[PDB]
Amino acid sequence: KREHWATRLGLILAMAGNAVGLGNFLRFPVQAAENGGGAFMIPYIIAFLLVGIPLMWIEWAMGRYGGAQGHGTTPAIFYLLWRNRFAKILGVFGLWIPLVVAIYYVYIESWTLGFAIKFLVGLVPEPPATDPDSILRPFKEFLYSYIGVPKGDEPILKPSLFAYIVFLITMFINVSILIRGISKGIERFAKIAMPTLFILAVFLVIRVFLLETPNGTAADGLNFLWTPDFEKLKDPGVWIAAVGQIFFTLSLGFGAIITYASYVRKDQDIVLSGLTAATLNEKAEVILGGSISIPAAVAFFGVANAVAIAKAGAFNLGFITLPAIFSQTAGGTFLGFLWFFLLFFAGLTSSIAIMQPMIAFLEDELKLSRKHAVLWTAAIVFFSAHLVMFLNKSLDEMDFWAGTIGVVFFGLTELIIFFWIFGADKAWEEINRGGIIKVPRIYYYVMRYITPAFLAVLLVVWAREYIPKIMEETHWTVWITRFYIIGLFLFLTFLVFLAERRRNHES
Ligand SMILES: CCCCCCCCO[C@@H]1O[C@H](CO)[C@@H](O)[C@H](O)[C@H]1O
Ligand SMILES: CCCCCCCCO[C@@H]1O[C@H](CO)[C@@H](O)[C@H](O)[C@H]1O
Ligand SMILES: CCCCCCCCO[C@@H]1O[C@H](CO)[C@@H](O)[C@H](O)[C@H]1O
Ligand SMILES: CCCCCCCCO[C@@H]1O[C@H](CO)[C@@H](O)[C@H](O)[C@H]1O
Repeated sequence: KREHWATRLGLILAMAGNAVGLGNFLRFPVQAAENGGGAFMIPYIIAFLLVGIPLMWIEWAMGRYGGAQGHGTTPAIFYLLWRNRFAKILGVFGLWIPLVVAIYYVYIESWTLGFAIKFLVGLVPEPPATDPDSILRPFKEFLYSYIGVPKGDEPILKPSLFAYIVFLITMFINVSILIRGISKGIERFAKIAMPTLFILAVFLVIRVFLLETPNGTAADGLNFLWTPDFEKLKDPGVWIAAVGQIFFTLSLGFGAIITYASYVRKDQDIVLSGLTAATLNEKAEVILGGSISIPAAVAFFGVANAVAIAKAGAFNLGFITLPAIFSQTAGGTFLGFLWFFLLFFAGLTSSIAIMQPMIAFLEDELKLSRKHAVLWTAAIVFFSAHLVMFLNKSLDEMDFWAGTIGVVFFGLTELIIFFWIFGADKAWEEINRGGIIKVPRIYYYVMRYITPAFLAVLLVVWAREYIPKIMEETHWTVWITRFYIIGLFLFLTFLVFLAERRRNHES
C-alpha cells in the first residue's frame, strides 16, 4: 500500500539529512560567538534535552501513526489525532511551511552549486594587501553580482543568466532524486551524500585547523568557542537563542520529519532511530560545523574582528567571509570549492526533505502518481521562486513567516494536538511502541509541561521582539510576498477541501 524505508541505516542518514542543510555549519557557530561559545553550551544542551529530543520524538510518532493509516501529512494526521474541522485547517500549516521554505531554499541551494562551479574552475575575484575590508569587499561584490542585488534603494533583483541556469540545474537534480522515490531516491542518495559530507567536513576541519596569520591562529579561534563566559549564562537572551537554534539543529516544525516518519513501518523503532539521528545532527553541528567558520575567521582577523564579523550574520559568514578567508591560503579556490560543495550536498539532502511533504499530500490525498506528484510540486516551487529571485526582500519575508515564526508556532501545535488533545497516555504509547529502547518516564513530564512551556516562551518572546516591533518600517513590497504566500495557504486549503470531496465519493 505505502512506500517504506528499505534499511534502518538509510532511514537514519535520511532523517539526519534534513537538519544538515538548514545552516548546521553556519548557524550554531554564530549563536555561540554572540552568546559566548563556552558558556552557550549549557543552554544549548538544556534546549536539546528539554525541547529538541521531545519534539523530535513527537514528530516521529505522528508521522508513523499517520503512515499506518496511509497519510504522511498534517491535514490528515491532525484530523486522525483530533476529530475536528479546526485540526484540518491547522494541518494546512504543516504543508504550507515546507512548501514556502522550499520556494526560497532551493534557490539558495543553487547559489552553492553555482559558487562551487565557479570556484572549481577558478572564476572568482582575487584581492590584490592586507586590509580587512579590501579582502571582504571583492567577494561581497561577487555574491551581489550573482544574485543581482540593486544599488540598495531599488526593490528589483536582476539575477544573472548563470544563476538562473544553475537554479534550473539544481531543480532538475532535486527532481531526479525525488522521482525515484523514498528508497530508490531519497534513501539511496542519503547513503551517498552523508558520508561524502563527513569526509569534506573532516578534511575542511583539518585544513582550517592549520591556518595561521599574524592576526592570529585557528587554534586560538577554536578556544573561543569552548572556554566559558559563565557571566553570560545568566542572560535570558542566551536561552532564547539556544532554543531557536535547536529547531534548525533538528529541522523541527518544517514537517520533514513527519512525512519521512510516515514511511517508517508501523512497528519499526522510532525511539532509537530518532535519538541516533538527532545525535548525528548535534555532533555534526557542534564538532564539524563549529570548527570551520569561526576558527578560520579568528585566524585571519583576530578574535575581536571575528566577533564583529560573526555579528554580520551566518549568511555573511558563509558566502563572503569564509570564501575571502580561504582566498588567501594555499590551494584556496579549491578549498572554497570544497566548502561550497559541502553546502550544496547538505542543501540537497534538506531540499528533498521539505519538498517531500507536498509530494506525499498529492499521492496520499489527491491520489496522484509519484511522477505527477513530483513534477507538479516541482512546477509550483519553480514558478513561485521567481518571486524570491526578482523581488528584493521577498526571500527575507518568506523566511520569517515560514522558517522563523512558522516552525516554532507549528511545533507547539504538534505538542498540544498529540499530547493534550489526542491524550498524553495515548501519545506515550504511540511513541514507545516498537521501540528498541524506551523513552524514560521523566520525558512524560517534559513532553506535557516543560517542552510546551519553553516553546510558548520562545514564541511570545520571538513574537513581541520581531512580529509587532517593526511592522511599519518594512518596505511596501513585502505585501507582494505576503499576498502570494497567503494565496498559497488558500490554495492548499482548497486542495484539502477537494481531498475530502473525493474521499466522500470513494465510498
Ligand atoms: C524555462 C522557463 C523560462 C521562464 C523565463 C523567466 C524569465 C526570464 O528570466 C530572465 O532570463 C534571461 C535569459 O533568458 C536572464 O538573462 C535573466 O537573468 C533572467 O531574469
Ligand atoms: C554545469 C553548467 C553550469 C552552467 C553553465 C552555463 C553558464 C551560462 O553563462 C552564460 O553563458 C553565455 C553563453 O551562452 C554567456 O553569454 C553569458 O555571459 C554567461 O552568463
Ligand atoms: C502590492 C500592493 C501592496 C500595497 C501595500 C499596502 C499599502 C502600503 O502599506 C505600507 O506597508 C508598510 C508596512 O511595513 C508601511 O511601512 C508603509 O507605511 C505602508 O505605506
Ligand atoms: C485563517 C483560517 C481561515 C483560512 C481559510 C479557511 C476557510 C475555509 O474553510 C475550510 O472549508 C473546508 C470545507 O471542506 C474544510 O475542509 C476546511 O477544514 C476549512 O478550513
